[PDB]
Amino acid sequence: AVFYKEHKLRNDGLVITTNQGNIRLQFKSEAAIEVLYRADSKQLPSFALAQPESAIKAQLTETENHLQFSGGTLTARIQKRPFAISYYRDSELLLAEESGFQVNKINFRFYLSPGEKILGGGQRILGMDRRGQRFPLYNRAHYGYSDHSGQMYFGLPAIMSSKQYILVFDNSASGAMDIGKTESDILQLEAKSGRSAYILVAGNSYPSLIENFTQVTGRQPLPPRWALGSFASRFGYRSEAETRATVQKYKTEDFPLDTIVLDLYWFGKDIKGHMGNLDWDKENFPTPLDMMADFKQQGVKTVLITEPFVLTSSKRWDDAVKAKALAKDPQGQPKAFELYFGNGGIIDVFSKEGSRWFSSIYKDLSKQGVAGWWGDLGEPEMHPEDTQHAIGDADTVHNAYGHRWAEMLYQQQLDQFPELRPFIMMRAGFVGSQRYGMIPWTGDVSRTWGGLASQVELALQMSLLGFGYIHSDLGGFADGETLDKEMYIRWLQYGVFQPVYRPHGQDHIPSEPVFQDEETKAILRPLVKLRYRMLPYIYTAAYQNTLTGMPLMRPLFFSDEKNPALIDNKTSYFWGDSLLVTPITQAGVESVSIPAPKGVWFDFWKDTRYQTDGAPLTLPTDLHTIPVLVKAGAFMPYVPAVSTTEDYRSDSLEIHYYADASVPLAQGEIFEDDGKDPNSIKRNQFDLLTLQATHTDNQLHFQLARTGKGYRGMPERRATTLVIHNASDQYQHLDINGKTIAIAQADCASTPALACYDQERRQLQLVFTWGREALNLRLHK
Ligand SMILES: OC[C@H]1C[C@@H]2N[C@@H]2[C@@H](O)[C@@H]1O
Ligand SMILES: O=C([O-])C(=O)[O-]
Repeated sequence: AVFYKEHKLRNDGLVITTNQGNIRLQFKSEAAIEVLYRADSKQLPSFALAQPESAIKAQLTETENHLQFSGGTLTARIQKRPFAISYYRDSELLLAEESGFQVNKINFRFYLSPGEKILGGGQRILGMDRRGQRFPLYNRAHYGYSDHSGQMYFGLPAIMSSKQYILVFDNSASGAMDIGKTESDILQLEAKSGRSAYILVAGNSYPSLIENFTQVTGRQPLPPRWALGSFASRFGYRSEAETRATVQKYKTEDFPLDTIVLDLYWFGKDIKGHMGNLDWDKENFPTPLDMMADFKQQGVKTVLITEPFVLTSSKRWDDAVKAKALAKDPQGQPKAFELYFGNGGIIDVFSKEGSRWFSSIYKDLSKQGVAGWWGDLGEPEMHPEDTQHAIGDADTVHNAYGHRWAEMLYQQQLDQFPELRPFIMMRAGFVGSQRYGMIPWTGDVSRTWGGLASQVELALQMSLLGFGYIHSDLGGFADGETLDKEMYIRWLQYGVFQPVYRPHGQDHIPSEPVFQDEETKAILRPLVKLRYRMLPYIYTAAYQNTLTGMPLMRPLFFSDEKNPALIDNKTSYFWGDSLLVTPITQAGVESVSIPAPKGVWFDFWKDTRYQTDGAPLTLPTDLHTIPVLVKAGAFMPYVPAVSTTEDYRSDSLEIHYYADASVPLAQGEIFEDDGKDPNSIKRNQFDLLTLQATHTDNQLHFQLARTGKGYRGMPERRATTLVIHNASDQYQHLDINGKTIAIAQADCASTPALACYDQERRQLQLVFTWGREALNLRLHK
């Protein structure tokens, strides 16, 4: 039995007194509110909020039975007796407390509306709509998963509803979520301990909702462009020779390569007993400074794996103990416990001493030539209950360990290299870990079709709640005795159209594309080159992710917000605005049914035009591609393929525009900068190319422009080939900035024509110079 007693308005926050205690309500933006119960007491700080201290002017009004605390779009309605808070966008009911905060265990209970669909929980393989499911909030490995999981590496204490709110349980501790499983109409959140707070964020659309959420939880800083390149990875290169031979293999096989990744053999010859050395094993890596320098000469970066644990058998045990860097038992000694790798402790990233000790190690190695960082096992993979961290016990801090690990490493990399963008790849974090540049992958996936088939679900679930760069170990990671060639190819094809191109697997079967048979390479080589040719498209989606939270992969359901049933789809997704991709996730599939949104669509590979008023499209399949449709009105930008993003140039642009009269107005954007400067967006050191198409019955008009202050090495003038797909055969006239130019109707591929119509392909090609001044191209019948 809970009831209202008193309220004060302090700072700009609303403090309520019930018979149970104090509740602090602070709007963190016009559409987002932090609700802290037990506000009187001392508890862990927020982990989810980018600006935990902030609060903004809200309106407070009072009636007999209710309080009303309102920002821009979001209103908290506080019923007095019984005490229950509910949330409104306009006068639309988002979410109502049931019992709300219970208190002894932390417990929160809310009503679910009938028909409400609930995405969330981070990594699970349960179906996109998680309503009717119950699962723990306890990051934990799921080695060799395939087609089912209620508990994996990276849970999120958050949901997204079909009513277009996000709800965050801002709690770091061992806990659970029950999404109307136990009780049909109840969402319950629970933890053993930790902060008793939740955050509600509203939006008018899924994009707005995501913009609002990243506003208050954190925006991912634009990664270095090289993170969009080809990674060489396995578990693991055993030697400097083997690592050099793999970089060579990429060069001799003519596959693009930006980064080679070194797994745990860089610090010792065995899987067990060396973890915590954090230093080169010189018997097998005798000249690593030279190695890394030699790779940099070929435009190739080195990334090293690190882990939370220091083994008692490692060379750094005594020193970490001496420095007070490890977590302790309640008795005050270094806590040691038996991992797979052996007996060892865990570095306490929540302490001053642990942070400084660990940071200093990353500094030294980074100075030696390491460009980027991989942090494995941050669940933490093993985390005994009575381990003590500076700010709480293992069970209290568990779900925020990797988060703070990232924060630590990020801050360190920014301080060491303020003119570079950190690369931090990790397996486990918390809500908001994207603000530390976290790039997550979906752990030790099995080498099965089921492993592949689950990757879209996982990617979208993570993407929707802040992690644009979620990806998988391409080809699969765990077990297997012999390569499943077809599955491998399918996985590396999907790879091209997902955030991070990183094949990686246990080294009894080759993970890297350069080690595959002739047929496999002949299929993947042009697709990996394609990934580089598409860097303008991807890098611009990345820019929009830094700007607004918009994920690179978007779910089908974005296409129609009034059709909740689309939420179930996890087999087709949008890569950027323009490409609807359907990965093939079983052997020998001969055709697919694609649930294309109403409109006009083109086969990306074959240029076939399709119109649909709702009905799905059947496309055939081949082994050389996977089905990808382009939306009418798309501008697809390309540059020439390079071996490494270090050699990237946009001097030459090739842009393909998919025309259809069904789209009378279309826009595209290309975001160019130096690909490395972390301040480029803030300081406007960029070149933002825009393209606007206007398509009427008798005319097709393109307006081209550039904004921003540019950057060092930016081309003043780009040679631009614009290819118009599905172009009318009736255009008599082109003018470029008012100057008339004849359109040739033959030999388009075989003269240096400025404008040429290919009648057999229905493509009109325009070649021109795109300088800093605005440009209009007008086609007319
Ligand atoms: O470091 C060895 C191995 C085990 C952990 N699953 C991660 C994986 O990426 C890594 O390759
Ligand atoms: O306008 C068009 O595209 C046509 O008529 O071909």
